[PDB]
Amino acid sequence: MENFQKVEKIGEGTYGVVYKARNKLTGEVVALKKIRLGVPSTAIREISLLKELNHPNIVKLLDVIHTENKLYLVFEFLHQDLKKFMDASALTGIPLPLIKSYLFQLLQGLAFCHSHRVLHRDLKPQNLLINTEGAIKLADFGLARAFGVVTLWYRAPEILLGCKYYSTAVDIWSLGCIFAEMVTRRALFPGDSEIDQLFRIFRTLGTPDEVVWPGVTSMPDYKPSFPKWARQDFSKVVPPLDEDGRSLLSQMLHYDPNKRISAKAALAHPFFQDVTKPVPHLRL
Ligand SMILES: C[C@@H](O)[C@@H](C)Oc1nc(Nc2ccc([S@](=N)(=O)C3CC3)cc2)ncc1C(F)(F)F
Repeated sequence: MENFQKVEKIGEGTYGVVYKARNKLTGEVVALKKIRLGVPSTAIREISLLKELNHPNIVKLLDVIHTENKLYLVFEFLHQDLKKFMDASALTGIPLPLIKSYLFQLLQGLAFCHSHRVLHRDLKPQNLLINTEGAIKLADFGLARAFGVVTLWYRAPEILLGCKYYSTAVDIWSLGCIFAEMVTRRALFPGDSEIDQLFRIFRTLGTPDEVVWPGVTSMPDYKPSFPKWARQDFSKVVPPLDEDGRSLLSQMLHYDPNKRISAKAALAHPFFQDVTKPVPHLRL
């Protein structure tokens, strides 16, 4: 930490504060994450795992600094998060080819994490990072299980209904909501509490039953008393997404995590037949 000059705070989350910083020796510009708390021996090994987990679409973890009984993670710096890019692109929308590129690339990262049994668990526009060359990368995970107002908007229903051992399918759910948001320019499920989140999901997708989701009615926080809403058609939920986009989105948004599409199969969905890598117009 002596080795870095902080340039500016660029974020804050569950696990710490993030600064853009410069290596005082070598002039490298990095993102420096100070982990909020001795460090436990099992976060140390979980972090060692992450350092090896490298992929073009995963933010690179450069160095792990466990000194004076604090933890710092030194990451490559990316110049913009997708939340800011979405906000900046609100008048016209992000062009479809660019949405499709990003969704393709994020599935590719997720496919890689998931083959390694690593889950993100908290995907959101603020955790997705872009560059001037047209890449997008997932950031700020492995953190979730390594260590043990929060946004709920991208939370899978199994998590809101009290499932303790959830699967990679929670990340596909999240990425689904995000896809929809890029296309409509509105948040799909903008909840402000756990039950508001769950009921906004229930009014759009319909209240889940044993028919759409076997097991649902015995989950910890399921209540027979939940209201009964009817599902809406995706034609109403995500115009102007074409039928291929909607076909894919419905598969990412299946109630039953085991029916929900995997990242690897999503990469083969007909939606990505004509995928290309456009260059975004970034104002930095
Ligand atoms: C994942 C999450 O924590 C962001 C803050 O983290 C990271 N962020 C970046 N770059 C970054 C750059 C610009 C912006 S900005 N808000 O669009 C603009 C100043 C307003 C945001 C983030 N680079 C690496 C990381 C990471 F640490 F994850 F490696």
